[PDB]
Amino acid sequence: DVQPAGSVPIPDGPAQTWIVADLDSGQVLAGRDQNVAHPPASTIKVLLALVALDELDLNSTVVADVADTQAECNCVGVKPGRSYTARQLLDGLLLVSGNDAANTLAHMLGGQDVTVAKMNAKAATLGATSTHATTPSGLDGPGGSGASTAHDLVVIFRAAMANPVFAQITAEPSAMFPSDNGEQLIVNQDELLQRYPGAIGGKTGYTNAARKTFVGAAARGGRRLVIAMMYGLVKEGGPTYWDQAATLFDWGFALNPQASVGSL
Repeated sequence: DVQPAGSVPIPDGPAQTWIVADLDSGQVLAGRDQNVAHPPASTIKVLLALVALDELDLNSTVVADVADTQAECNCVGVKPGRSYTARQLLDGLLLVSGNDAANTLAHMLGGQDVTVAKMNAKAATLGATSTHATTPSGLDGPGGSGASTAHDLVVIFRAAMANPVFAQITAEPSAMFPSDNGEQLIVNQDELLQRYPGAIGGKTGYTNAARKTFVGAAARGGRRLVIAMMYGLVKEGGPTYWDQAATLFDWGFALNPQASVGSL
């Protein structure tokens, strides 16, 4: 790791790369291999959300087709021939990591290939130049597993948090999603919201190639932090990803505000 001289040693955790940064100033407080590329898994859905929020009206609708509904789970439950709003799909995308929601948003954005090109273009405008999406969902695609870095993930999340709708959604405990029998309540799978006072958003991910990933943010004592963690596996009786995230936030909030190791 790299952390400021004299600071409290950062406890070991499952994440093999990670970064702790200030959401507002862009100061980097600490990092471990924060520029090393690994597959992002579902954390890349945040990048899809940015594109969707830029281009799509929240109340515009799409009729899902069969192709939209054929990716492996997680699924929010998109059904072919049914109508959904961009907002509904974004809730599905961000609360339950719905791959069907991702593919249906990609449908609204002009298709899979076009959506991936738009995501990569968006990463470039943000200076996230170590990021390459291959699918809208973060699933392995024909182009491979894709790539991001802990640094790029917080850069992307920082941009997303600036959007008031994104900030609202990522922090919602629940949302209503269309079903046959009307509407089904879906719950936010981000347990940091429930376990860590001051958490304001987050997105988890897993694939075999990515292992566990996470990006998210919290606010305490007037400061707002953003962290990302990549390429990790939880060992029996070891810290979980939720544990290490809380440990990193706690460490960051306790840090002398003048201390830093670099900037975004």
